[PDB]
Amino acid sequence: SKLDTFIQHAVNAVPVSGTSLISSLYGDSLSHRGGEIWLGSLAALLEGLGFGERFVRTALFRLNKEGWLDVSRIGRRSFYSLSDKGLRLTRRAESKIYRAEQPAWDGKWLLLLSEGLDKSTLADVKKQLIWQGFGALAPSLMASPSQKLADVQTLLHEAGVADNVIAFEAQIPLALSRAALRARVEEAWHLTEQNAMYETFIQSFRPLVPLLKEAADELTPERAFHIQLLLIHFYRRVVLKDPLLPEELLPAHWAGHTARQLAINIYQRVAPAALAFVSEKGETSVGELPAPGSLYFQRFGGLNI
Amino acid sequence: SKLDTFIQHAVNAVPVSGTSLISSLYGDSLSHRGGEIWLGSLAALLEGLGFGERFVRTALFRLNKEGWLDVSRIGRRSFYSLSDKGLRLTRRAESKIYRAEQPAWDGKWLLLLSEGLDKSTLADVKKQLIWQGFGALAPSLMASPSQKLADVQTLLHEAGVADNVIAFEAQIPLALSRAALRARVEEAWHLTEQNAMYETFIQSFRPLVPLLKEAADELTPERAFHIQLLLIHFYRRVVLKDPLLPEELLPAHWAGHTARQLAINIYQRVAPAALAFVSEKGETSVGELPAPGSLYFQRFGGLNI
Repeated sequence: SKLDTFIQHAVNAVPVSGTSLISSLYGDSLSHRGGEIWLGSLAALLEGLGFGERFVRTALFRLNKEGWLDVSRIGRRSFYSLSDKGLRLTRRAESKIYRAEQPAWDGKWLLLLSEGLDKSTLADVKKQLIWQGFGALAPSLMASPSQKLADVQTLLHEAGVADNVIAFEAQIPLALSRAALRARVEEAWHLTEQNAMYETFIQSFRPLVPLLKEAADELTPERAFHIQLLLIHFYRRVVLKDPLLPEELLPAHWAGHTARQLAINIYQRVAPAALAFVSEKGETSVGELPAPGSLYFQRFGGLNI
Repeated sequence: SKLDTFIQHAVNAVPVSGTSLISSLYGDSLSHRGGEIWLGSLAALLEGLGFGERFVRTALFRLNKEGWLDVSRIGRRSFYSLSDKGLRLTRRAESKIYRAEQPAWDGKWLLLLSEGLDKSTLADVKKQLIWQGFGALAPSLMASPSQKLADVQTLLHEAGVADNVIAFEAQIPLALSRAALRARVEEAWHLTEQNAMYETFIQSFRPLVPLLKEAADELTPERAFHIQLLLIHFYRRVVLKDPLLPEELLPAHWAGHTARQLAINIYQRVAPAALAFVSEKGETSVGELPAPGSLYFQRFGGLNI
């Protein structure tokens, strides 16, 4: 069938990190269901995509070593759960991925000038801020229209640059001609790269919509779960790299909304059967997984189940 | 008399530019008295300083070629007058030199970013902004705590880059980041160099305070004028390079305040007799120099004449 052909091609299109895929699985399918599952369940969930047990074991071991998953050996079974760090990262990504969306923008920026320390600690703190969503408006000026001082105070202090950084709360009183600024942000945040990523995503998953409509009845729980996992995994790859700047600052043909709409359209079609597969396969030390909590159904502004 | 010795030492310490000296004389002594004088008057006004006719004539010729002075041959006399441009530039310089006080600060900043430009447009617009009072707070980043955007828009579009300039109105919210700011400001405006210039000026002219007290009656109009001209010439040399930053951004060991009061204390003492000397020697195309207008008497917050 064409659904399997789509699934197999999607899984083989790019090298897939086991740690990354299993993170996607936890974030999407398990975080509203207790965050814990048997290694054996994960193997059964990924077997039909061609991932064998040793691949799953190695990914889980690495995710524990990175501090993302805790593990409990109970009886003769190993159970892996989101660690405290994994929980905070998962909740953080949840806001960006499942998304209603932007609060309205107050027009205020935070600008950071990092000088009075020579430029080797500088690059360290530069990227630390970049990973937080800041763009390099200049080789010493970091900027974000979304973050505020509260979100970087802690980072600055035990980077050891707390009062070696000048912070500005700035506003721009011009709205007739942004052309030069908007260009600045586009290259500062590599928005052309980001749009291309959104746009590879759209081309990759657009054929799934007619396929799901054609094979609605042949969509088994396992195939629904594999589609959902691959969809959200590759969507999460693009969206988490998105600085999520206000619309006013984006290029005129931002594919991100189309990518989002497509993700939601596929997600709603496969989620009911996919939940059933996780329910069928998932086990903890006390048996069946919990039902998804209410936050699960609030994803994407509301799931029509 | 030690006054004559002071005058001779001051004028012979360093080469004196004729164009710069004559600009000082016009700006200080003639801009409120019709802006015009006979070449012969200038020669008589500067003779006692050791400057001869060729020095004066050559300087006037250059000031005309630069567009600072117009020249008239009327009868058999040459008259040099502030050009329309020269008058405008003199008034601008006067606001800084005779300023009645450092402006009060609201704490607000203006930040300017460029791009889509060359060498020539970059260094060019950087050129005007620097003399306009802006500092390169960071590479590619110009800043001023005092100016407008409105005060630079005529300048910016006249350069043809208004489409490539990003403007920010900025603020610093908590006084904990201020040490770093004062350090950055020091290098952006080279305040250590500026302060050293002020200290040289103070060291050169502080001895006049006791001398003028001692020889108060022995001060003739010519010597009062030569003192005033040398004082204002060397003071404007330093102060016109001063960005005149708010008090908050300068050290507690800032010599600019000492320099200004010293200039004022000497200026108030010699200005009446120096004015008498200029009236005695000055001749215009319509005869005598006019009396100084009221703006003259508002200098330094008010002249005690």
